Amino acid sequence: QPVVKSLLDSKGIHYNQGNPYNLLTPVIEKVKPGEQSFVGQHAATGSVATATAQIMKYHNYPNKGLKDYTYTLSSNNPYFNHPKNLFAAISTRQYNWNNILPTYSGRESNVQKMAISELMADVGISVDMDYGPSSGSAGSSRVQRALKENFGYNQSVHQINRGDFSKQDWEAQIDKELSQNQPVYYQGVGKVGGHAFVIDGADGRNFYHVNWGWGGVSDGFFRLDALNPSALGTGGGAGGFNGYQSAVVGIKP
Repeated sequence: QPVVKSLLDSKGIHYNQGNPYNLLTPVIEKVKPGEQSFVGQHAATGSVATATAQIMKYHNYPNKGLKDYTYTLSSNNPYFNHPKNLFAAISTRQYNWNNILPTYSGRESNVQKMAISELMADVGISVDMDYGPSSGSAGSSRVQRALKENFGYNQSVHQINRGDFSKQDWEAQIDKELSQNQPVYYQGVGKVGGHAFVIDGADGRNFYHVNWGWGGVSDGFFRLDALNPSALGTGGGAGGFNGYQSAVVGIKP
């Protein structure tokens, strides 16, 4: 296995889901029974969204959105009535990759914050992101689909299922992407949805550079036997976080 440095790091790409990244997510209007009130709360972008958007930042491909998108909020979302239609004017987006900073500290101006915030909203949207205080999306099917549909990434964008591949041929799909310094959108699905993160490097030992969807927890190498989030406690489907493990590889124009 060849060694690969962190592509996201080589681009000072450090994203989040609540910081100025969720400054454009849809606002919550209802409360979940068995939880606190989240109305008026800026929903999150979603790991899946942030995993893709980071790779979207790594390539800053569409300077303008490629195609308008549209999805109806999930009937499981306890944050809005339900027949809620979300719409991203992506086809009419202005992706200023110079304002969509690769790393936000939450103290930058609003202009650059508006940049990444819309990307996450466009991405989280393009991936039917569930928008609540926590944002759960589907993952690859959404990313690999939105990646080429709304952002038009090279057709090389596709989805693979770790559950259906052999660890060896599975890491091959990743390193191959890393061989060309091309990060991978990865995600281990379970009950809450597909938890995603970005692979942007390798250490020569079946280990890749991963950008979990959290702040600074297990950020560093990827996992081969435990593809779960170190900081559990997301939605209400905790427990067993490997129902559908898959990866989106080949994210580039």
